[PDB]
Amino acid sequence: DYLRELLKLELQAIKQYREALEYVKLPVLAKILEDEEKHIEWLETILG
Amino acid sequence: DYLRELLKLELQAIKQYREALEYVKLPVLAKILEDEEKHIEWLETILG
Ligand SMILES: [Mn+2]
Ligand SMILES: [Mn+2]
Ligand SMILES: [Mn+2]
Repeated sequence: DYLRELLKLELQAIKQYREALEYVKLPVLAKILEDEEKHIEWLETILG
Repeated sequence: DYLRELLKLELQAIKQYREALEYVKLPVLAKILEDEEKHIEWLETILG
């Protein structure tokens, strides 16, 4: 369950960073989004 | 305000990931934690 909570937080965050990126095109937001996409891939892998 | 909000989501993730690491000790969690700490630094730069 702690694992599903983490995936929920990453999906939660990916949605907000996308909205931020839409509002202002600061490249560092895209860079963070690439990291978060990796985090989601890793948590999905831990969940099998 | 929207940036402060992303910063808070990173603080929340750092707390949860640290707790998860404390319990299952998977290396990949430590990698994610390193990234989130970087995200915090980047956002703090943008902010005050
Ligand atoms: Mn929003
Ligand atoms: Mn993350
Ligand atoms: Mn992050």
